[PDB]
Amino acid sequence: TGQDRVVALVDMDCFFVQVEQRQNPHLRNKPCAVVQYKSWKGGGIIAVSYEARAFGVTRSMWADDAKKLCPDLLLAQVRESRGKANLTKYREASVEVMEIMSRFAVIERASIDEAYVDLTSAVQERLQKLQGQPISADLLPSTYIEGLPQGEETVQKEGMRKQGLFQWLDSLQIDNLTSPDLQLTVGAVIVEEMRAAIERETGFQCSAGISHNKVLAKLACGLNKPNRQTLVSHGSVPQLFSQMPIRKIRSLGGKLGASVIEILGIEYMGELTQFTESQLQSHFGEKNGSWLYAMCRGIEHDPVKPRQLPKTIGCSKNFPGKTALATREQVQWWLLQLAQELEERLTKDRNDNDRVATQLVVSIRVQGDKRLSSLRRCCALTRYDAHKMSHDAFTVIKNCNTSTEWSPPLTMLFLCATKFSAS
DNA sequence: ACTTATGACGT
DNA sequence: TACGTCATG
Repeated sequence: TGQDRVVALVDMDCFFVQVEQRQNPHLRNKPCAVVQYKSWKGGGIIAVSYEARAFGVTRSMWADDAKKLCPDLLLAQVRESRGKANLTKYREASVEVMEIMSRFAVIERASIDEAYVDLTSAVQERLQKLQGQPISADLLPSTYIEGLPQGEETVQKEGMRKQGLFQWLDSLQIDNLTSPDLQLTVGAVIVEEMRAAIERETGFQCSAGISHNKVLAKLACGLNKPNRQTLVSHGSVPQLFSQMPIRKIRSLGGKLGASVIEILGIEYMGELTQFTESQLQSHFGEKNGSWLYAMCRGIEHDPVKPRQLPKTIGCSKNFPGKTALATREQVQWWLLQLAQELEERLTKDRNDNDRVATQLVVSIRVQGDKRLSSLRRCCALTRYDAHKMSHDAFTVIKNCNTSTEWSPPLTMLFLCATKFSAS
C-alpha cells in the first residue's frame, strides 16, 4: 500500500530572505525580497518574504515592478564577485542546516533550500523506547493532519489545526488507526524536533511534509506554510488527489503533465485511477506509465538517497540581448571569471569533502537559440587552476565560432565540474 | 532581458 | 557523448 517507508521533505521558507534577515535585523518581519543584478529594472527577484507575497510579489519578477506592487518592499542584493552573482553565503547557510538535519536521520539534499529525509529507521527506534506511551498533542505543536477535522474554535486556523490533530490522535490511541499511521505520527514528532533544532541553532524557520514517499512528502510540505508541517497519510490520498491539479505533482509540472492532461482529457490527479497500467504505458511509455499508475494511488518508490553533497559544481552567467559576447577577448575574459570562482569552490570542496573533480564540462548558448544550452563539450579536469581550466574550456569550444570577432555571439557561458573521486 | 545551479533520462 | 532534453529551486 506504499506505507512501508516514512519520508519527509523539509523546505526553508524563502531561504535567501531568511539568510539576509538573520544578518540584518532591520529586514525581519517586513516585506522583503532578495535581488540580483540591480542595474536592469532593479534586478530580478529570487526570493520573496511572506509579508511581500501578500502584495503579489513573486520570484522571477523585476524589482522595479515589485516596488509598484509593494511600495514599502525592502531589497537585499546578492553579493557580486568577478562580475557575477555570488551565492557563497547561501551555500554556507545551507550546509549549517544539513548538518543539523544529519543528526536526526538520513538526508538527501534536493536543492540549496530543501532536503528529503528518510525517517523509517529513526521511527522504529523511537517506537521501542516509547512503547505503550500515548502521544500527546504537545509533541506536535505545528503539525496539520491533511483531511482533518471531518464531521467557533474552527473559524480560526489554529482552531482547525487542533481539532484535526485531536481527532487523529484520539483515533490512534483508540486503535482505529493503522500501523503505518502511527509510523507517520512518530515521524512527525521527530520532524518537529528536527525543525526545533534547526531554528534554535540557526535561527531559520522551515516547513515540512511527512508521508510515505517523496512525491507525497513534497506535496504535503506545500499545504501549510510558512513554519508549519503537514502529515499526509495513505488514507488522505483519495480526497486530496480528487481535486488536485496534475501539474502540482512532482515531475508533472512540465511537458509530461501537460501531455497527460492533453492526451487523457483530465485535469486532476485522482482521475488517473480509471486507466489500466497498460493504457498509461502505451501513451507515455513503460516507466512513466508504471509510475503514473502507482502515483495516482499515492504509491511511489524513489528512495531517499544518502547524499548531502552535490554531484557537480558549477557556475554560469547569462549575456542577454545586446550584452551578448561578440569578441574573442570577451569570451576568454568571462571564461576566466567563471573558472576563477570554480577554482575557489573546488578547493573548498577538496579540503572539506575529501574528493576531487575529474571532468570539466563547458556549456554555451548562442544568440537565436531558445534552448537552455545550445552546446555542451567536456574535457579532462587535471588541475584546479583557473587559468588552465579557462584555457582548456576555450580550446574545446572555440571551434563553435562560425566567424578577432565571435559569432554568433554567446548569450551564455557555463563551466561545470563533474565526476568526483575519493581522495 | 526573468538568472543561476542541480539532478536525471534517453540514445 | 551530448550529448541533448526535461524538470525544478
